[PDB]
Formats: sequence, C-alpha cells, structure tokens
Amino acid sequence: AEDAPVLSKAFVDRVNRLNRGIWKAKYDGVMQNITLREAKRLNGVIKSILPKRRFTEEEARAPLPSSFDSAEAWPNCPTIPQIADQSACGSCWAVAAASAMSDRFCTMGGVQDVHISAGDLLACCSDCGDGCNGGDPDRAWAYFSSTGLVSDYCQPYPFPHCSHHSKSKNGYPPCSQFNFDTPKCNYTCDDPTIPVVNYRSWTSYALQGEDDYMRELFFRGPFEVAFDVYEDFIAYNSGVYHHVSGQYLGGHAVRLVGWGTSNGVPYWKIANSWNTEWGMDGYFLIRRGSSECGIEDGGSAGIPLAPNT
Ligand SMILES: *[C@@H]1O[C@H](CO)[C@@H](O[C@@H]2O[C@H](CO)[C@@H](O[C@@H]3O[C@H](CO)[C@@H](O)[C@H](O)[C@@H]3O)[C@H](O)[C@H]2NC(C)=O)[C@H](O)[C@H]1NC(C)=O
Ligand SMILES: *[C@@H]1O[C@H](CO)[C@@H](O[C@@H]2O[C@H](CO)[C@@H](O)[C@H](O)[C@H]2NC(C)=O)[C@H](O)[C@H]1NC(C)=O
Repeated sequence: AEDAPVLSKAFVDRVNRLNRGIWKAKYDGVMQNITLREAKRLNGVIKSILPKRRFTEEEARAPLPSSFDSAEAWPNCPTIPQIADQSACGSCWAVAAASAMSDRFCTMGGVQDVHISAGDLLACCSDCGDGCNGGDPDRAWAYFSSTGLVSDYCQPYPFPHCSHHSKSKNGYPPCSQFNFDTPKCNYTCDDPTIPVVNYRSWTSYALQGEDDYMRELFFRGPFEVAFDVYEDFIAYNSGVYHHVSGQYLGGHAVRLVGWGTSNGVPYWKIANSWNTEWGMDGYFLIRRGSSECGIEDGGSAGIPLAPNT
C-alpha cells in the first residue's frame, strides 16, 4: 500500500519489550529503509488438493530427536545449506519449492547437486498463480509431478541478487531500484545448445501439525511451508521468533530444514528466500508447537523421480 517505511525506532523498541528478549529485533538492520509496499511484494503466497501424508507404521513409531538439522542428516548434499534469494518478487512460493525439490533429489532422488529452476516454475505454471504477484505451493508441487521442471543450469533464475541496503555487505544492487514481472515461459535452455532435461516427481502430498513436520522432515528432508508475515518479522535478527506487534503483510513461503530448542523454547530452523544478509545468515527461527503465524497449518512436499533406468 503506502510508501511509508515499515520499521520505526519506536516500533522496534515496543516489539523488543513485548518479546521478553526471546528474540532480537533490530531497527537499523538490513531492512530499516524498506517500504511498506516493497514488503508485501515479498509475500508471494496467494490461495487441500494434495493428499495428506500417511506415515507407515515404521515411520510413525520412530523416536525423533530433540534437535535435528537436515544439513547434518545428509552431509553429502550441498543444496541444503545454500540460501536462496527471490530478489524483488513474490517468488517465495516458487523459490521455496525448487529449493526443497533440489534438496530432495538428493535425500530421495539419487542426484546430488541439482538446482531446480524456480524461474521455469514461476513462468510456466499458470494455475499456480500470477507468477511474481502471488502463488500457491500445493500446485507448485503438483506441476512437479504433473509437468516436471528443468535445472537451474538449463534455465537460470532471471533476477539478480538484490540488497535492501544502500551499501551491501556483499555488494549486491539495491532492491528499491527493481520491479520485476513474471518472466517469459521458455521451452529450451536459455542457452539453446544446452540440452533440456526434465525432472518430475512421481507423487506430491500435504502436511499438517507439529508432528507431521518433524516426522516428514526427518525421513525425506526439507519441504515447503508458509506463514503470516507481520511487520515485526521484518526486523528479525536472531533468537526464536514469535509474533508480538505489527500489521499483516501476507502469507510468505519458506523452506523447513530443522528443529531444536533454545532455553526451553522449541523452534523450527527455516531457510529464507532473502539473501544471506537477512536474519541468521538467511536463516531464522520461529516457534515450534504454537503454530506461530499458522506455520504448521499447511506443508507441501513430493518424491523426485530418479532419471533413466
Ligand atoms: C526466457 O527467456 C527469455 C530470454 O531473453 C528471458 O527474458 C529476458 O529476461 C532477461 C533477464 O531477466 C531480461 O533482461 C533485462 O533486459 C532489459 C532490457 O529490455 C534490461 O532493462 C534489464 O537490465 C535486463 O538485462 C529481458 O528483458 C527478458 N527478455 C524478454 C524478451 O522477455 C526470460 O527471463 C526467460 N524466462 C525464464 C523463465 O527463464
Ligand atoms: C538507510 O538510509 C540511511 C539514510 O537515509 C543511510 O545512512 C547513510 O548512509 C550513507 C551511505 O549510504 C552514509 O554516507 C551516511 O553516513 C548515512 N546518513 C544518514 C543520514 O543516516 C543508510 O545507508 C540506509 N540504511 C541501510 C541499512 O541501508
């Protein structure tokens, strides 16, 4: 809506009084100068058709640890620690997917280092949404089993690393000066002399509640989730997030990768779609069990299909 910057010095102070110190907020962080309208732009979740995940007896009964990190469970996969950046778009719905989809061709797909093309997804799946104006994860994963996608090497993500800092700590260009539209849907690699390879999943499903999450994450690896972004989330720096003050900004899609506790506080470790500069090095930690901002209300995942025989 407005061009009014979202972060106040007073706003933040308030927030830091109400969180009890549980999680640090920052007013002069990487996000102070950010526009109200620029913020809602990053929240790409708009609008289950997916079968709910049924756990086998064997899975259902397994004693899940108090702490679990996906990058540790599968040390041999480089796609897990890698943080994504959706630039200046509502790509989160798509980015968050390809991310988990890349991660899952490992944990399950038998291919180690394959970055699924979030751009390809973002531009060709039409029932998913309006592209860079909002999307629906459930369908993202459906199109992965339905149509299938291409590697990042074939069809790279078209928007550059964008920073919300006048002077970036990694020297990216500022976000303020970007306004991206849904790219064109292409059917050959951006370099036509690169053969087009198609990666589909052979099934997709949906997750709900605290336990489905851990249990599915444990066996199959990171997947896609969404939650409500309030103004306080923007000023997130560290510690375990939970909503205390702020206007609604929209549903935002992220990638789940772990869980633990911090001083008696159960949390989810989540990989974000905004830089390595934001939060805990692109990461952030929300509150497990509350279902904070609805983060446990709906998940999305699938099993990738190993290429060839
Ligand atoms: C599908 O392939 C086409 C191949 O060009 C891609 O469209 C092009 O995307 C590039 C990179 O985002 C755009 O570059 C921009 O060009 C303008 C000049 O018009 C400039 O202002 C920017 O600084 C930037 O260099 C380009 O405009 C755009 N061209 C067309 C015809 O759409 C598209 O991104 C590919 N889509 C996917 C999903 O891979
Ligand atoms: C937000 O904007 C402020 C000021 O509008 C920026 O602070 C200035 O940074 C410039 C370099 O870009 C310095 O020369 C000045 O020392 C600062 N001036 C003032 C008045 O603060 C700041 O870079 C921006 N903040 C972030 C986090 O990007």
